[PDB]
Amino acid sequence: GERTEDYPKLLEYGLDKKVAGKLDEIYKTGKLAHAELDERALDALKEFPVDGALNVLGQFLESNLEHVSNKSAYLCGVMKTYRGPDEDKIKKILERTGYTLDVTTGQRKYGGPPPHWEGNVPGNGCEVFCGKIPKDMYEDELIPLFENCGIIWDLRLMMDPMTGTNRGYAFVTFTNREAAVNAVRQLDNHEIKPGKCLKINISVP
Amino acid sequence: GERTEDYPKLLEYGLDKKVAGKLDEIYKTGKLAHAELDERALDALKEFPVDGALNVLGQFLESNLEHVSNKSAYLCGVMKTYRQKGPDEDKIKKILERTGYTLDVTTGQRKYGGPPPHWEGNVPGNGCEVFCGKIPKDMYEDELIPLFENCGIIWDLRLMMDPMTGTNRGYAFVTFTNREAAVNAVRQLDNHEIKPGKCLKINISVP
Repeated sequence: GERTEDYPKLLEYGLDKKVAGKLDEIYKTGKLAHAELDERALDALKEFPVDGALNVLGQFLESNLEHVSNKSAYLCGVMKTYRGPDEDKIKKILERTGYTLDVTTGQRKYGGPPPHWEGNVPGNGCEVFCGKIPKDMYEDELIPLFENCGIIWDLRLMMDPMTGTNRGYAFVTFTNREAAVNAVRQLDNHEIKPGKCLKINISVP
Repeated sequence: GERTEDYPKLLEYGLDKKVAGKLDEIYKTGKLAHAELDERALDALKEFPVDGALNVLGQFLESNLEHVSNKSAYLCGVMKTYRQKGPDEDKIKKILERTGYTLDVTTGQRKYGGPPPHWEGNVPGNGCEVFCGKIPKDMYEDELIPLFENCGIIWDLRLMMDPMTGTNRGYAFVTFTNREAAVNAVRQLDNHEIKPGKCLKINISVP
């Protein structure tokens, strides 16, 4: 295909030809729209060393952007840093619970709130910390694990915007305190992977 | 031992002394309070022959009254049945604790959730419900709930009961929070051998 209508706009703005061509490729993919890239974001991109900019746009184009409700703010997140899971397991999980999945540069959030949730959030009394998570793991394996403890209100897997893997920990909020305590009691020191034991702590002792 | 302060109140109401005696004995056990039974239930009891009234009270005494919110309606249910056992409570306690769901027991039904805690908006409805048949008559929701929990999120579960026997009628309805879960339950659990030689019959409520 030919260049998009916004290609010469990028060039006029003073972007390096190579950087402008890469961003335009992103435009034609549909990952991003030119109408949602502010002059601030373009300036930041312009301030990048050329091969730096190419890598950032390269990482953006070659990343799983499914369930990313804000592609623009995501790219900006990638830029600040430089400055996925089994899709069919995920699909089946989201279908059967109806829960939202939202991915940002530093987090993959499952639910929070669940569909049709009434009243206040459970809070931190119903929340547990889950540390020492194997970096290769995602919520497709974490969610079924914690579902046995009770009803997940949310699950937030913290992500490394650079490495692409998780930061090795997550928070899980259940709909009540007893489920949280249940998770601590039964899943602390759980060998989720050969040689890899999780660390589960109640957020509010 | 001595009789409760509600014993003479029963006698004043015109209850046969023998019937009032047995009812007051039920009061003592804590399974029932005089405040719980309303006049409609007592009148129905008074119309009963003494031999009949005594056995209605006997069946009530022997009933699993755990999680029965409406004792009056339960007593009336036994009476209407006459003119014609339970879950592992440690399992139930754990389930109810981790989910926070209500459990309500009537003479003809054991109901889990419906609605769940903190449910806002539209009920899932019949489109998200499955029929579960050929349930072994000795099975209760302590075993049925963990089975259907793997399929999706249970909005409610209604195990139908035989007021005559106190065992189930061999079928239940399960409503999930969406239809994908319901369809999932049908696909994965139809003909599920829940006990050796006993396979469940799961049908979507709305084909």
